Amino acid sequence: ARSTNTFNYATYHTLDEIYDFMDLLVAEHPQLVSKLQIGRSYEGRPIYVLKFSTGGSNRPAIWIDLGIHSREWITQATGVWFAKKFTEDYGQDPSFTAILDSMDIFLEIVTNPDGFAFTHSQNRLWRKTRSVTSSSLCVGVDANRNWDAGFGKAGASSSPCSETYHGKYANSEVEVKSIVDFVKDHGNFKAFLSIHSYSQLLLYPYGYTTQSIPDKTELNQVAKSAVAALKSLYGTSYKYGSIITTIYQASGGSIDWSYNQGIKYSFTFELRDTGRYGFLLPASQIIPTAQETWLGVLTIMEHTVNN
Ligand SMILES: [Zn+2]
Repeated sequence: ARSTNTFNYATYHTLDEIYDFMDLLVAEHPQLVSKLQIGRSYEGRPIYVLKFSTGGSNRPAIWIDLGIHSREWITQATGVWFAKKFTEDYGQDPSFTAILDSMDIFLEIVTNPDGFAFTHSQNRLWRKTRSVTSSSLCVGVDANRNWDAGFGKAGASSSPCSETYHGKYANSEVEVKSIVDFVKDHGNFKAFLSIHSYSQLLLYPYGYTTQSIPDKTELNQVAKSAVAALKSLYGTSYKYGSIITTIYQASGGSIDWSYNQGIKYSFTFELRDTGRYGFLLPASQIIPTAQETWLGVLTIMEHTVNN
């Protein structure tokens, strides 16, 4: 509450708490972090990304987004813990220090703020945005099916009332377009990771097409290494592979889009658990989850700096 050191990372928080946390962090490490506003949600809430950088101009960057599906609380929670961790580990962990001395990291903790607020206010299991319209009383779009990557193809629904509704057109949701314009405008992203829950999977493209990506052998080996690291702390077992062979066909996904933009290291994580608690993972699992996920992400970042 008064400092990032007194914030309670072992519990779930509301939107205002997370937004205040951002300002506290910026206030404590002004030389390392900054808060940028890249848009406003459908209901007018600011959409914030924290930029972590030791300098330079347009250094190659890493994008990390959490919370695009609002009910996946473990992700925003992990997001806050990563933010703090970056500031703690810089100058202490040689590997992480190396990364930040040459690359910037952009972290979007609450990608879909309107749905997150709704999960606190009215329906804890809501996952879509809260955009509305005309030919329906149904609200919202599955923001992870609204990207311009196989948009509208099989693996998304065209019914507005569906939980997997893709939206009227690619990028119709301001929460997605805001990320699209910012990444396009920056043009120097090297890695793009989107964090979700649950299932314990580490996936790479594609989900909209059976076509294999050209960098399959490399991403697969990176995935295997990342999974090996993450398991190292608590024994948590992940499976990895391309989206479509691992799960099923899914269209309009963020990582299919990022990869098609030339961002080679595009991965999606589906965090704990495997169904015992599902979306309502206990607060007592937050820190362990965060800690082990960090080892998996740090592994991908290292490969990134080096390649
Ligand atoms: Zn999700």
